[PDB]
Amino acid sequence: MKQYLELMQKVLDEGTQKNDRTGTGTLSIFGHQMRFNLQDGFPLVTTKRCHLRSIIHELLWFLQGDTNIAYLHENNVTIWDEWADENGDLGPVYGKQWRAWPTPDGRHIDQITTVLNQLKNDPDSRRIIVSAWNVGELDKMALAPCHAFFQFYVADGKLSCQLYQRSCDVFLGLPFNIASYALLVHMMAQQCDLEVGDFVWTGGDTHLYSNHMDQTHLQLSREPRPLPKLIIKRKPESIFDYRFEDFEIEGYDPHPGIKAPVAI
Amino acid sequence: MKQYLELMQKVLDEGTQKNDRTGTGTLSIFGHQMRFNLQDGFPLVTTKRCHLRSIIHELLWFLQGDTNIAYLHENNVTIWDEWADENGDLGPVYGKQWRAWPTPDGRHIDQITTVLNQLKNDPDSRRIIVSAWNVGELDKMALAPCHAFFQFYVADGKLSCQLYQRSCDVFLGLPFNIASYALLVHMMAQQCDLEVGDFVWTGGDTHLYSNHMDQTHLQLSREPRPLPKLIIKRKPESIFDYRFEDFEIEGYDPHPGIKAPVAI
Repeated sequence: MKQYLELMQKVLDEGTQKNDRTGTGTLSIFGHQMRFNLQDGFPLVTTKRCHLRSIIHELLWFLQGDTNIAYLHENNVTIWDEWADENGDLGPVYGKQWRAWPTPDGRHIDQITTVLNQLKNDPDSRRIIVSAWNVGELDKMALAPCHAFFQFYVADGKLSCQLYQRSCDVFLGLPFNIASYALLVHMMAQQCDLEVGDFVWTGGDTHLYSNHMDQTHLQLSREPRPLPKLIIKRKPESIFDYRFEDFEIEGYDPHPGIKAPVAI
Repeated sequence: MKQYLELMQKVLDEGTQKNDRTGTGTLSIFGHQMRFNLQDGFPLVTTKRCHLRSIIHELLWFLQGDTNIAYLHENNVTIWDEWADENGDLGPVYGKQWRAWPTPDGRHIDQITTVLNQLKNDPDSRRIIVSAWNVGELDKMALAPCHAFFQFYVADGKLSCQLYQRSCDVFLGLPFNIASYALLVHMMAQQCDLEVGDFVWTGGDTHLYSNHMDQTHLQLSREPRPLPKLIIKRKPESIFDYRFEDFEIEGYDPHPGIKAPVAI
């Protein structure tokens, strides 16, 4: 996509040499923002083929709130395997915070239900927020959330969403991160009888791994194709009742997939 | 400032009609970002005179962690009076979350100390964050934090900071919000033997009150003046030991102050 390739070129042009936790080098900038008007089309990178099978399953899994990988494994989705203990547990990552944020007085707060009813009843609200950044829970999480916080907004019958991503692997992570939140906006808008607005992406440490440079140069040589279209085949009775088969992408005509590795 | 006036013009040009909680109308956009290189100068709006007395005191107060207004009242700082109960209490707003975030297992987490030692010991970290968005505490707060979350970053000997502001009164609030976080970056950088980098400002619902339109038109007719310079007159032994008298702004040559009202 235009905004995505522009981001990539910026990191290349202006990124500073910066290592990660493992000592793996990157080029890095701090602070960036992009906006995707969801009525333009579904914001799935076209300059390489991006599979959403794992993304759809992960989102349904987040929404279900159980942080054991069993459901992912049921579906041969392996993207959390690296972090899971011998019982398939991750600690209180994403879904737990979304559906059951623990409080000092022993309650568990369902932020997704909170937001849904806020959007229905008080759409002007400036405090329609879901946070995964539960400070007292960070140590027990397999890792700290990269998608830390998101805020919704309603104007002119349209649902918008802004995501704060503290750390962004531009090559490997970002195409998927955009798709995941774009999907969630569509689902929430459907459930609230709203049209889709903008997905606003905001990054903290926004970086290209040095060992993704070959791939970055290749992808930059490619022209974006028309955005595809998201089809929700059925209207479920709630945000928690979506199924994998409910989602179809039409008119996706990507350039070929591009593999990129990780260090250990 | 250039970035600030550009923001104001954007809200004017592209903002949609949007009411607040009281029913007071605004023009609103969702999602914006600005970057202030702090080595350029201290980012205090020059197109109207902006007093920092209250801002400095409020920041020291945040850092002290006690959410009773007594210290503010000691100094005739009245900016929290509207929210405080008959005992001067606000509930677990800003300072409490910064210095003593309560956990389910009965601990209180000092996020400011956490960040300071992270900056000193692991400056590459992509998870150097302070959050005020404590979901289980929102109801007891006099109001939900507008400055929800901030992240720090270190590259090339320079400390940067990004603030996520869920709700922004562009006229009345924003000049002060920028100054407050800009000051904090200077203080933290001093304590970590770092230079100052960028202050990256990110907004959610970013709005101009309709009854600030006269003022907005006036301020837009004015040319920004050279940025002033922040002087820290003394190096305290820690981030918690700053005093009001430690701070001086030099070379501030603003256009005249512009009053703007609030509805009730």
